[PDB]
Amino acid sequence: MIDLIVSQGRVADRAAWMIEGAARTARALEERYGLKGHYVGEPAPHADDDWSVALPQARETLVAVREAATESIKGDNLTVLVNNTCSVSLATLPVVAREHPDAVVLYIDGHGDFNTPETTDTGYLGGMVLSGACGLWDSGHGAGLRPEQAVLVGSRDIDEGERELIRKAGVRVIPPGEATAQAVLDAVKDAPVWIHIDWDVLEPGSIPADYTVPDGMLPAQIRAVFEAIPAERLIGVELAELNAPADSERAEQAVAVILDMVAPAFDAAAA
Ligand SMILES: [Mg+2]
Ligand SMILES: [Mn+2]
Ligand SMILES: [Mn+2]
Repeated sequence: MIDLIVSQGRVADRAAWMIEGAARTARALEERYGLKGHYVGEPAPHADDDWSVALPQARETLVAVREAATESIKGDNLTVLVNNTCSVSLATLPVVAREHPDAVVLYIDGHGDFNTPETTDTGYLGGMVLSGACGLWDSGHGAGLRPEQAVLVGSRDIDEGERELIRKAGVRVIPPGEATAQAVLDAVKDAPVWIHIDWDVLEPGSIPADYTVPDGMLPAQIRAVFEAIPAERLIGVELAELNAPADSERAEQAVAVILDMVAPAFDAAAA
């Protein structure tokens, strides 16, 4: 079975429509799979605040997501989190690492999200998520994910300083052109798997651009990963950072593509 948890509280959001994009994604999954999501948190406007301000503002939402994710992970369902921002995972990844200390996290993102308070150029909490879960800095929500068990998938054009933090910590990076389903399967070895996706991993627009080599990952590559992870080894999936307004045609088209990508894994868990 699938347990759907949806964040609707601000967690450092700097984009206007990621809370709405999460809501629309959750609605599409509810309709397709016959689920009702557990919605957590109260919306608030986006702002360009420092992580040191945004993080305590998000405490209530993050604690409530932690509690819901803990309950889902303790059972025997596929835990699906539809999150406004990657920063929600500061609460979920420590739970995953505690409950499944052998799990590999596939952190699928166009960015590394591996900055610390000392290295961030923008102050953005969302750029500090994977490093916080791995304990390079203290988010107040725990850590415990071993960097040797974290794999960045689809990341590219990483700042040279952040890239060396990643390398020093032992986090592997599989860029889009190397991120075939088999390359990802080979990186997880015999471990159970947690998948975290930031949609900025995807190549922008043009749908299939037949004569251009993409810089990002294509939807078919994401779908292939979901097809390749065995259902009995998939712990959970987080879907984050769809910036699409409510009631827009854009959100309708985006969620259709999302449903296509996740279907292999979600269909198997529903069955
Ligand atoms: Mg390789
Ligand atoms: Mn991200
Ligand atoms: Mn990103």
